[PDB]
Amino acid sequence: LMGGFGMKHPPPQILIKNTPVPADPPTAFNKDKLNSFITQYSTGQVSVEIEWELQKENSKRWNPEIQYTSNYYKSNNVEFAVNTEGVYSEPRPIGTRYLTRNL
Amino acid sequence: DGVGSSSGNWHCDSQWLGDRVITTSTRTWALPTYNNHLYKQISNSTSGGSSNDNAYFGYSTPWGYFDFNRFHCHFSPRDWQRLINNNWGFRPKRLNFKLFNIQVKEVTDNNGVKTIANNLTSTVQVFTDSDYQLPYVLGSAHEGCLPPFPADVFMIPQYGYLTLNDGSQAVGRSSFYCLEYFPSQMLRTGNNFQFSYEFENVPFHSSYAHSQSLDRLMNPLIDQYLYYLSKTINGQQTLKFSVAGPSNMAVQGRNYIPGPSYRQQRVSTTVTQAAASEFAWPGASSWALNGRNSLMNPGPAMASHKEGEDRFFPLSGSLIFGKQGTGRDNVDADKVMITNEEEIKTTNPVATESYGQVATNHQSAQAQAQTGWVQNQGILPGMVWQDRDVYLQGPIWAKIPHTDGNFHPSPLMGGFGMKHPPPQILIKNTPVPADPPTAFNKDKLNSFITQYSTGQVSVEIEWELQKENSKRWNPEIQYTSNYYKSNNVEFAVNTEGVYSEPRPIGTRYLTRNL
Amino acid sequence: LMGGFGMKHPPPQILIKNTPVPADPPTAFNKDKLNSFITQYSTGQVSVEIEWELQKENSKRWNPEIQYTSNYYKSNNVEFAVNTEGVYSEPRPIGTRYLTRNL
Amino acid sequence: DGVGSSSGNWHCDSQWLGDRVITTSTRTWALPTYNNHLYKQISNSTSGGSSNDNAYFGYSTPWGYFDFNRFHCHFSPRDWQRLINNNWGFRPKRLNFKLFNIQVKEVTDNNGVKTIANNLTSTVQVFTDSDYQLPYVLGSAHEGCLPPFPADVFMIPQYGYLTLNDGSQAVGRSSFYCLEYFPSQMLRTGNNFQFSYEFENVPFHSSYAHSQSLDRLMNPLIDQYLYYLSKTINGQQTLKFSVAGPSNMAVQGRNYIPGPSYRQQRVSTTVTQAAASEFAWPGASSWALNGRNSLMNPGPAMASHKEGEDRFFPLSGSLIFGKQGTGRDNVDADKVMITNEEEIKTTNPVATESYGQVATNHQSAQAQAQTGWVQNQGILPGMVWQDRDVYLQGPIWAKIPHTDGNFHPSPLMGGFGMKHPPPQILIKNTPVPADPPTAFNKDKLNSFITQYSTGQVSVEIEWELQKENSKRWNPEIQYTSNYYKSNNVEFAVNTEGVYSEPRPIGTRYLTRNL
Repeated sequence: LMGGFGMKHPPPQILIKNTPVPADPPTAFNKDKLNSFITQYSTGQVSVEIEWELQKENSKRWNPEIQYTSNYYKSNNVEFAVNTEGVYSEPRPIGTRYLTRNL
Repeated sequence: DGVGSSSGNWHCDSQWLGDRVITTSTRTWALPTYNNHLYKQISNSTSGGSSNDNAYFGYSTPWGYFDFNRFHCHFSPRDWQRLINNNWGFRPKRLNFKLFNIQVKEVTDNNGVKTIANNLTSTVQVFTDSDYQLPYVLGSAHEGCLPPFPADVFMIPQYGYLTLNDGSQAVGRSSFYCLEYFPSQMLRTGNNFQFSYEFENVPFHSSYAHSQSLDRLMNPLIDQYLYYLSKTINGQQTLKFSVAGPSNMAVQGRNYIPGPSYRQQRVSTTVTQAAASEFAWPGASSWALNGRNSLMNPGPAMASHKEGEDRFFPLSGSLIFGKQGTGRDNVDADKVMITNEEEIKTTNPVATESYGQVATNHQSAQAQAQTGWVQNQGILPGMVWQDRDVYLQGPIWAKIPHTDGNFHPSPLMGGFGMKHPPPQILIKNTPVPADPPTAFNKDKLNSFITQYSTGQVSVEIEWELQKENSKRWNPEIQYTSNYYKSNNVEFAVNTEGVYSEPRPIGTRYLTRNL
Repeated sequence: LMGGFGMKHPPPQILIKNTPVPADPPTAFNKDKLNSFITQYSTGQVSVEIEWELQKENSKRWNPEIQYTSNYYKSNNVEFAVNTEGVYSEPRPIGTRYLTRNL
Repeated sequence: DGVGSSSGNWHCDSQWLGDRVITTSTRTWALPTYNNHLYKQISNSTSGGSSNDNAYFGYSTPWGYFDFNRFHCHFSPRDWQRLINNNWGFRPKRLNFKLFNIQVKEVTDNNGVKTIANNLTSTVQVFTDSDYQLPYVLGSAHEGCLPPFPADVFMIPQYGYLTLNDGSQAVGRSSFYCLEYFPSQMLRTGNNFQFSYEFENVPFHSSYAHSQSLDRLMNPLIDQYLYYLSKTINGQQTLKFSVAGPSNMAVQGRNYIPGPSYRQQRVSTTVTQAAASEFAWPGASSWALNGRNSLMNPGPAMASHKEGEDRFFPLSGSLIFGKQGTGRDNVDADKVMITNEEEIKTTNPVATESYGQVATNHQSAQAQAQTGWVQNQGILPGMVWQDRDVYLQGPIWAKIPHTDGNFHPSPLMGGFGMKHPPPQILIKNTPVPADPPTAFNKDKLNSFITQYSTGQVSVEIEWELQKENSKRWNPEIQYTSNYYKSNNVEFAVNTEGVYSEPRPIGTRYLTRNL
C-alpha cells in the first residue's frame, strides 16, 4: 500500500554484528557471563547490484508527452546536488507517471 | 484483381459440428466522407452542453470503423435458439474477416440533380489496430453494427474518441491521435482485404439457470451437527441452543454466501402508479470519478426482482433495448424491451433489496441489540455469483482496461472480457482533390470530389460449445415460438419489408445443480 | 547557415509533370506548335522513408537534465493538434539541444 | 601483494633509440584529505568576488588528480637539449602509468603534538576518466604537476570543476558530477595500479626555425614575367608598368601570405620608461563570451617583436614563467621569465604590429587614395603560419573541446591538440569513520580518522622523432651551457638543495628551408 512490488520471498534480510572481544578476565574462574569487553566498531564498503527489466513505450500519440525536466531558471543551488557546506538534498519527490497510454 | 472480376463471394451460413459452431455473415455496407476529410476537435462546448457530469474533450476523425460486437450479427434466431436450448456454455475461439467487392462512386450536382458514376482509380484505406494503440470504442454498446437481417444495407459509423478533459478544455496529458500515422492497405475496385484473429482464452458463458438456491443446498432429511443460539431470555440471560435442522433451514451453517450488491431504486411498470417526485436522476445509484457523477448502469450482476415481482425492475440495473421503430427521446414503456436477470436469483442478491443485516452495537441489559441494513456489500471470501446474461441483440465482448489491478473482469453489460479483444477495423475513403489552381498555393487543399464507397463485408467466428450432461428426469424449460395465429411471424419482415426483433432472448433455459 | 547537413551530393531533385494532351487538331496541317490542350490535373500518394543514425548519450551527470515537455495546465486546444475547424498548427519552434555534455 | 613486499620499483631513465626516445619518470607523492571527504558548491560569492568577468559556479571535490602535462616532468635538461639540437620534430606515441608502494597514515593529536602511524587496512581509490565523462582540467596550465627534479616530493592537487553560471548562481543546464558514481579500484598497502594509453595521431611539433622568410622566396637574380603598376601621374592619369625584379622585391607577385593576426599592445621591459596611464587591463586585447570579457592570452601564434626589438613583448601574447622562489602577486620583471616567439617572424606577423594595409575607398581626380590599418586579420586562402613553440617547463597537450567545428586545433598555449588526450587520473583516500554512537542516527557520519596517503608514481611516454636531413653547409645554432664561472650550475640544486630552472628553453634551434 505504500508503493512497490509485493513478494512472498523478497530480498532476504542481511544481518551484521561485531563479534564481542572480551577484556582481560579474572585469574580465578567465575561462572557468570563476561560483561567487560573491548570497545570496538567496524567499517567497510557495501555494494549492491540490481538488474531491472524495462517495458518500452509503443505509443502512437501525435502530440508531445509530459516529461520530467529541470528548470533552467537561475538559482543559488543546483537541484539534486550539494550545498556550499557539502549537504546533499532532494528538493522534491519524483514519481514515475509522465508518459501516457490509453485506458 | 481487375475491374470486371469479383474479389469475393457471399458467405452467410452456420455450420454445427459436435462441440463447435461456425457462424458466417456477409453484409453490404456504405461509407461516406466524414468531416470532409478533416480531423475536428470536439467537446461539450462545441455541442452546447454545460453540466459538469456531461463535460468532455476529444476528436472526430474522417475514418469509419466496422463493428460486429452484437450476437445477432452472427447468430440467426434459429441458431440462437439451438445454442441456448442445447448447450450449457459457449465462447468465441477464432475470427476471420474479409472486405471485398470495393466500389467507389463519385457524386456530381449540377442544379438540384445529382449524378453518380464510378471512379475506378480511387482507393479506400483499411487497417486494423492489432497493437491496440488507439482508443477502443467497441467496448460500448454503440449503434452501427452489422444488421441482424442479412439483406439490410448499413452505414459505416464514424470513428471518434475521447481524452482527458477539464470542463470543455484539455490538459497537457490529453492525447491526439492521427489515424494516417498508421500503415494501411489502399484498395481499388479490384482489391480485397482480410485478416485472421484468435480469441484469447475466456471462460464459457453461463447459458444455464441454477436448479438449486444457495440457501437450500443441505439435505432436507438430516440434522446438522452444529448448534445455534435459539433463546436468550426466560420470558436473566438464559442462553439456549438448538440443533439446526430441516425445520429451521434459515439458521443452518453454510459454507458459501451470495455475491456482492449495489442497491438499485425500484420502479414499477404498472400504469396509474403515482410517483411521489421526479426521481430518475435524484434517486439514481451512482459512482463518482474526479468530481464527475456517472450513473451505475447496469452495475453488478444482481437479480432484477424477487419471485412473483416481475412488474418491478431496477432503475438502472438492467439492459433496455428499443423495439423496431422506437424513437430516440422520451418513449413510453411499451416502446422498449426491459431485460431481467431473474435466473440468477439463486446466487445473486436482489438488485432492489439490501444484501442483509449486520450488528451495529453491543447488546446489554441496558441497550437492545441493534442491526443495520447493508445497501452495498463488497467482495467477501466464500462469495459465489453469476455474471449478467448475454442476449441475441446484446454485446459480445469488451476490452479490459489496461490497469494495474482488476477483479473478475467480465463486462458489466454482459459478454467476454479480454485484454486483447478483436482489433478495431478502421476504413476511410482516400480524398480525391478537385482541380487545383494553376498557381502554387501552400495552403492545404479544401476542394475535393464528392465520393462515397460501398462493398461487402464478411466475418466468420468459430464458437466452442459446452454440451449438457444433466441427469434431470423432468423436461427442461426451452425457448419456443408460440403457435397461436398472429398477423406477422416473429423475427421476420413486415408487409413493408421491415425486419424486427420482438423480444430479447437470453441464454439461460437449461438447468444444472449449484 | 540556416541549419542542417551540407552535402556535395544531397538527395536528388524529383521533378514531376503532367504530359500535355492536345485537344482536337485542325483537319488541315499547320506547322505551328499546338496551343489547345485538354485541361488536366493529377493526384496521388507519395511516400518517403529515411533511416536516421542515433548517437546515444553516456553522461555521468548526477542531477536531472532539461527535457522538452508539454504543459499540463488546461487549455482550449492540445498543442500540436487540430482545432475545432480541423486546422493543424505548430505552436512553437522546437530545437534539439536539451541534453548536456562537457566542453 | 602483502604489507612487507614492495609493489613496484623506481624507474627513472631516458632511452634514446634511432627514431624514438622513451622517457620514464618516478616521483613520490603525498595525498591529504580534501574538503573533509565532502563535495562543496563553490562560486565567486563563496570566494567574495563581485566583478562579472570573474563570476563562476562549480564544485570542489574530495578527490585529487595526477598531472604530468609539462615537458620537464619527463625530459631532463640534457635530454631536452639533445632533443632540440638533434631533431626537426617530435610527438608523443604511447603512455604507461603506474601507482605503487601505497602507504596510508593516520594522524592523532593529543595536546599540541601529533602522532603518525600506519593504517594497514585503509584503502585509496583510483580511477581513470577513459570515457572523458568529467570536465577536463588538464588543458589549463595549472600547478601541481610532477616536479622537474626527481628527488622532490610533491602534493597531489585537489580536483575541481566549473559549470554554467549566471553571476554567482547556477542555471538548470548546469551539471553536478559525483566522482563516486564511477567504478574505481581500491588499493591497500599491498596493491598497485597501472594502465596504458595510446596517443591519437598528431602532427610533429615544429622544433625548427625557418632559414628563409616568406617575402624572400624568389630567385634574387631573375626578373619575374609579371608587371606591377609603378607610376600614375606625369609629375593626367599616366599609367606606367614595370617588371618586378630583384631591385624591387616588395612588389613581386607571391603565392602565399603570412598567417592571421590579433594585434597586442606593446610593452617595454626597459626600466625608467614613463607610462602615460594604467593600461594593463584597459589597453588589453580581449574576446567576449556571453557578456564576459576574457583576456586574449596567449592568443594566435605571432612574432613577439621585430628584428632587434627584443626589449618589447606583447601585453598578453607570450607565456610568462616565474623564477624559482618568485611570489604570487605583483612581482617585478626580473622575477619572471618572458618567453618570445621571434623564430616565427619569417611566416607569422608581428604581435604588436598591424597585419597590413587595405584600400578603403575609390581613388579619383577629386579623392586621394585611402588605406586603413588591419589590426585583426582572419584566415585567408594561401596563408601559412607556424604554431607557438613548446618549452621544457611548458604544457604538452590539451583536450580539443567537443564542438561542431574548429580550425587548426593546436593549443594556443603550445602543444598537441587531441580529441582524446591522456585521461584524467583521479585519486582519493577512502574515508575511515571514527567510533559511531551506540544508538542509531540516520545522519551521515561527520567524524572521521585523520588520514593521508603517500606513494610513488611512474609515467613512461614513448616519443617519435623526426630526424633532420639538412644540406646546410655552415654550422647550426645550438642550445649550449655557458662555460664562464658561476656560483651555481644551471639546472642544478643550490647550497640549500633548491632546484631551479634559470631560463625557458624552446625547441627551435635547427633550421630548414621554407
